[PDB]
This record gives sequence, structure tokens and C-alpha cells, in this order.
Amino acid sequence: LTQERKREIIEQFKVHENDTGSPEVQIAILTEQINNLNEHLRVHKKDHHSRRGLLKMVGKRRRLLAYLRNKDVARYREIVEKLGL
Repeated sequence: LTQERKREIIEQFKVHENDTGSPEVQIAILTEQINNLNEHLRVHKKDHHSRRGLLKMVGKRRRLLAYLRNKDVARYREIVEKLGL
């Protein structure tokens, strides 16, 4: 058993997440973080550090959304509808 094959079998057969290779899942994970961070700033108006981070996530989501819109309008509107965007 080579290390390569041993390490490949390891990840290949470890049951769980880390998938997120889907446009919809990436858009949803971001939305969840953007929603959580906004509910956080809601009660922490004095914050300054979390502002930059939120802007980056919003931008990265616009990009992902723009990608899906061009690739497949059906999948684009289905996800926008499900996340309430």
C-alpha cells in the first residue's frame, strides 16, 4: 500500500462534509454567514472589525450568483427564491 493510495483511500472514505463544490451550496453557506453576521451587528452597533468581513462575503456572493445566472438561469432563480434573496 503506497502512501498516495493510503491517503487517497483515507479521504475518499471518511464520511462527512467539506463538499461545498456546488454553486448553490456556496451561495447558501455565504448567505447563512451574511445573515448571522448581520443579526450580530444588529445588537453590536459599535463594531468596526466585522464590517470589512461582511463586505467581502457580500461581494463573493454577488460573484457566485452572477456565475450561476449566466450558466443556468433556472438554477439561478431557484436558489435565489429558496434563500429569499
